[PDB]
Amino acid sequence: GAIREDTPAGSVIQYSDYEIDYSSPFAGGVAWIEGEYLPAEDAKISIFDTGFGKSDLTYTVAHVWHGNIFRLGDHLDRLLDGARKLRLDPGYTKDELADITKKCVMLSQLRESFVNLTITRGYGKRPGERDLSKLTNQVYIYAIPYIWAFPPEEQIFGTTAVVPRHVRRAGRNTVDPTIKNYQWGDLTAASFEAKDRGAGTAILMDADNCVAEGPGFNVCIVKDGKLASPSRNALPGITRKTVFEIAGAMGIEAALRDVTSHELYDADEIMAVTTAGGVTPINTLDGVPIGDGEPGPVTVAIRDRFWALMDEPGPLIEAIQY
Amino acid sequence: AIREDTPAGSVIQYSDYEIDYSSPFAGGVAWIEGEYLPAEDAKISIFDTGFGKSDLTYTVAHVWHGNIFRLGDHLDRLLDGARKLRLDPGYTKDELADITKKCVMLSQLRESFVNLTITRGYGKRPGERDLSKLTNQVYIYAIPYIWAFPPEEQIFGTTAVVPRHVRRAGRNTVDPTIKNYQWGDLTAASFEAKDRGAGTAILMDADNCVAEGPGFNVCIVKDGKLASPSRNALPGITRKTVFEIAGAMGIEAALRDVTSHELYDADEIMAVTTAGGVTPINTLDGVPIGDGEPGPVTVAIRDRFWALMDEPGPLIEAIQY
Amino acid sequence: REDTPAGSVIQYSDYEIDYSSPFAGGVAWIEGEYLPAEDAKISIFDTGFGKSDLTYTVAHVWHGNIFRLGDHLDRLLDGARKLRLDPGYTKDELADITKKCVMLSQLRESFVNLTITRGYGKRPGERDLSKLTNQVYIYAIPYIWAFPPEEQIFGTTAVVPRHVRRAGRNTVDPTIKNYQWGDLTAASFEAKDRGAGTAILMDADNCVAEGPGFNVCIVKDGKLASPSRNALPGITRKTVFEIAGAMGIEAALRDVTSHELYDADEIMAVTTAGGVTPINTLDGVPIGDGEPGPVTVAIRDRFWALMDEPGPLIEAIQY
Amino acid sequence: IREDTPAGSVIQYSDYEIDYSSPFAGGVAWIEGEYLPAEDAKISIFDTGFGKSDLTYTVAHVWHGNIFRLGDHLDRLLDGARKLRLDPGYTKDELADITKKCVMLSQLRESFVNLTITRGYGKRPGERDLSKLTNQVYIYAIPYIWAFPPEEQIFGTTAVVPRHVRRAGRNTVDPTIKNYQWGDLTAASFEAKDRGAGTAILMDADNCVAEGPGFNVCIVKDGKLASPSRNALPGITRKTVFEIAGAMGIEAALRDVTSHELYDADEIMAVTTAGGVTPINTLDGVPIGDGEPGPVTVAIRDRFWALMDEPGPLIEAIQY
Ligand SMILES: O=C(CO)[C@@H](O)[C@H](O)[C@H](O)CO
Ligand SMILES: O=C(CO)[C@@H](O)[C@H](O)[C@H](O)CO
Ligand SMILES: O=C(CO)[C@@H](O)[C@H](O)[C@H](O)CO
Ligand SMILES: O=C(CO)[C@@H](O)[C@H](O)[C@H](O)CO
Repeated sequence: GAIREDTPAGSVIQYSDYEIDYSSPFAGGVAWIEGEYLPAEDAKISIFDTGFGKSDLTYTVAHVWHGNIFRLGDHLDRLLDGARKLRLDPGYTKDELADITKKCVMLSQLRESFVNLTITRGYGKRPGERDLSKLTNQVYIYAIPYIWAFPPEEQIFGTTAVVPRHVRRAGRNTVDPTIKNYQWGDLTAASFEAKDRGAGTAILMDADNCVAEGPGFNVCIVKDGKLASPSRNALPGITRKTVFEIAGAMGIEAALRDVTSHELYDADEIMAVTTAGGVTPINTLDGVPIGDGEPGPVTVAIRDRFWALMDEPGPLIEAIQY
Repeated sequence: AIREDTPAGSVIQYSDYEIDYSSPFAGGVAWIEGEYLPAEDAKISIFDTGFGKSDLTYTVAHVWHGNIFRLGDHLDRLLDGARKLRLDPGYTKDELADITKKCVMLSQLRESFVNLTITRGYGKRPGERDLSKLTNQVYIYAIPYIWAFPPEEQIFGTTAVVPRHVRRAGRNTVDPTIKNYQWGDLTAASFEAKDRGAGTAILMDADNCVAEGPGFNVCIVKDGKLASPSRNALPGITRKTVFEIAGAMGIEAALRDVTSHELYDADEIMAVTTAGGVTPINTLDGVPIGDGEPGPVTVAIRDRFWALMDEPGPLIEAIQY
Repeated sequence: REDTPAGSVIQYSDYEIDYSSPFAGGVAWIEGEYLPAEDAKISIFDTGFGKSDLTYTVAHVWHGNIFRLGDHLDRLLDGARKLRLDPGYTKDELADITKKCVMLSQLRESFVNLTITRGYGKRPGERDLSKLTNQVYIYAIPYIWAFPPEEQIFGTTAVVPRHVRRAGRNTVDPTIKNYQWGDLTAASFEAKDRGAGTAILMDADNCVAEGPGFNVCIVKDGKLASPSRNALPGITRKTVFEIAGAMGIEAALRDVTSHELYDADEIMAVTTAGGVTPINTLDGVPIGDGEPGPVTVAIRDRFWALMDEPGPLIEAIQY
Repeated sequence: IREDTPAGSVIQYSDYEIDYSSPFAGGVAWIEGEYLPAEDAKISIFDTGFGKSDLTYTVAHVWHGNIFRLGDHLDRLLDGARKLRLDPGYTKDELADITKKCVMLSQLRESFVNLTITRGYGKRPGERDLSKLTNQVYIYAIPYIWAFPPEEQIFGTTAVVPRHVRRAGRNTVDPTIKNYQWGDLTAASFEAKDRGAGTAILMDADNCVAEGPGFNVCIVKDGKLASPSRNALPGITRKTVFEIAGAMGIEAALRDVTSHELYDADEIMAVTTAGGVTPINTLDGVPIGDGEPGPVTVAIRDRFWALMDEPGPLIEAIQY
């Protein structure tokens, strides 16, 4: 399996130059399942894990770029906070999960990597146990080659979006988007609608015609040199957190607030932000260019800064010891 | 256990039989990636997007006294939803039926919970995102009978609350009209019902119409007529059976919007699901429905439902063990 | 009167009004008195104003015939019951006063409004509902078109709002006819801004609700459907379903999803104020061939014929 | 006119005599450019402010002869009118002059004051073109209206969350622009009355607190104040409450308040022009804290009433 793919020449996005030693069976991808390190290709879970049958779980995703894992501490904090709200117990400390995660990456030998930690309600002594008190919660962790929500070419030159005609985001009182979850029924439906409409992605609205988020990303808009991102029906994203910190360092006002359907359509810039590929300019909405139809200046400034962070020793990154 | 206690003399009784545990299939079978496995060995790829995106549909049938109930109706529903999700099981209705009946026959269970699941599946590499590159998977299993409500509550009734904090996901979000594993709202509602000391929750939709419950449809009776939600609810096969029973009894039955006012004013409320049948709901938010005991229409339909499992006819098929 | 298309099924009556009557052209009945429409005034302290605490119905008169007045009175009084309003008159008394307004107006084509408000007490600013006297206001004025005659015959255009949805049955309930048009007014402004004839609003689950002053019906594969939930139970819709049945056309009150609206073979607006309006395009996309559909035309032409045919649906005003 | 208030409480009507030889005594409306006695105030049945409730308004109170925050009221009224494409055809200063004259002619020292801007009517009844409708301004000053009785202001009221009704969302009948469209509020009030409660607190579509029938809701938890930011009127009483909270060193946030946070609150209060700050002792029959007015609610309520007598920029004495 490829550990690299093309990125625009000279751009802020470049994979590491290195060779993996495939004499190790862990080379290229690792999972940690029921306390054992496995080749990613061998990684299997009980079909009776209620994380399958009820999607009764939470998770987080972190990236590794140039051998640096990005904000793992913040990822573990959000994961464990969510698990606590779901009455889940990983049975491992934050530092224990940090060491297991870093070991997955190290065994993979991947310098660019998509890293998942999942906590499930789990399974009991026999299949089809339904008393939560009898289910042993499971931790599953994996590190695999880098995943792009949008290809490198779109990270640099922009993607396109539609607002679905047929779908809205599940609200915080249904399948709660503020706890990261695998329940993508609405997100999958929106993505199918964007693909059918020839667009790169979908931006979903909440029940009150406020911007929610997209399938695997938060949305930020810029209007009159100010940045806004949805406060209610949206994951509290760590990329969004990073974007707000960059904006403050640049003297750009950044508010978490309701962004109405009016404000989305009237935006000077629209961007997608996510762990899986960073900051994506959205050049077009429902076939209408935003600004001049190319990546906006705040979006370009913040994106370029984001990728620079992956090479600057400091609290946001930790070097994997390969 | 292949059995649990049921109220003595009640319409609910497990079969009296011995399983041969020399078979590694005894008590539980799964069919995964084209192979029959002991249930305890049944594992799937972590990279199946049926896990990472819950991108799948399923159905559940029951086996009672060695008889599988409305399997053809379950496969029709399963395959119709799969077509709506752009999934392809890569097996015919008849092929899935044979594989399903073989899982039960190998389990040796006369009372069984039978699941068929169709997932978007996995590509050649973990982290394939391109749907055209994902090979859809079928997983089938037959395990001991599962009760959405204990047998004691099937006969004596359960208690319900309407969540203060949760609503059922709408058909335009995580669509409840296609059976799915995305129980975020249903799990939250169950925890609230448990926190309040109730047997279960009845969730409303965005317009304060009844949706359904965690693993069941709701039916009400008012002035001798039955009604069940049409919009934000699974089209249940137990509900289908209940409407047929009602028809045969001369009782009008409508699939329609049931408002919050109508739920609270109901003469009777009942839960209906594959996993345990027809459950009387005695109280709603601590207020007795009728006299706070199983209603007369509910009892008549529940008892008729169980009688169907022993009557030769087109709704049942005997597993040939 | 105003222009209608030459030779079409819509034609005003040929007659002259005697303007020696101060009632000629418009009559209201307010606080037990018939008045010229030009003089019809209500107390500002009617809570029908300050809380929009009221229901109403609208009937039309065409060629001197009032259409389904009994059904209109039934619907008005049923909603007034749900609102705990009491008009303090019987159905037959209201029917007599209604026909008298039309007669005094001399209008052969007329828009007829019956409103029941929560009313006012002895003191402005009375808030105790038990101390408010409910009020009945009735008027008959020249015919009002939700769509012009030209659009009745040749069709209009619609958009689905980007920014607005219909209030649900559990908020400001559309199943009880009301003056609370905040959403409908926002949707109409959005359609105007977007160069469209009108708006079709969605409910919270992306099911068709209705439009600003009309129900929506679709045709798909020769079958008619109209929303069952977040929509007024229209008397034009009731008529359309009776016409469809008599034509051998299957007609269902059910949820119509956003998918089914956009995929429809035909779309129509139905309302008392102008009848059955073909909708040629939705968000700029032609419905069928972008001209009034065959079911829509058959039902619209039948609807206008019902106005002139003696029977239970019509009663001739005695002028 | 006055009614009983609790003896020695922070709420007391003025002691004074109206001269009823003026026909304006006790109540005045300003309709179609004419000052009228309230009893004679009538509007065209064809104003689309009636038939479409196509209007906005605001309500100010007069207490001890002082009108409270009229400029804020006028700013909020006119901002909402611009959003509705309404034009009063009067300046903020002209509307202020007309408002204060209604109060002066009424002789009321305690008054409920309404300013309404409607889409209006055309030359013909039933005119269908908005561009041909002349927008109307209607203003009145009448005796003080209480959302909750003085006894409840001092000793607290009770509330329920409706089983059957929710607040209309900002994308339907928008609660962020003051309106007469009370269909949900009226239904909620009927359900509270059926359940024997003082009032209803409505939720939005996501089970966040919206507001009540004529008031904003504020909660206190762990000594901090919160009030809904989305589906709720931007109240001037709420604005005052937040200024009073800041002055007292009490953290106050406009934010989503979940249904969890409402039921878990240490204090709940109703805030509105028509009676001020009302303690809510009980929710769905369960005591909030000890089932008596909470300490933050009492300190803010008493401060709010003291404001009506302190010379300062929030009040203007009516020159009778
Ligand atoms: O592209 C995606 C979806 O795959 C990213 O948003 C990321 O993967 C998410 O964290 C989990 O899938
Ligand atoms: O997981 C379950 C069992 O709890 C459900 O999928 C199943 O449908 C059952 O019919 C209701 O419990
Ligand atoms: O039938 C009606 C009654 O309201 C509406 O269609 C009418 O057109 C509206 O009152 C004016 O637009
Ligand atoms: O300001 C208010 C809110 O109280 C008034 O709009 C209302 O008419 C009356 O108080 C409600 O009963």
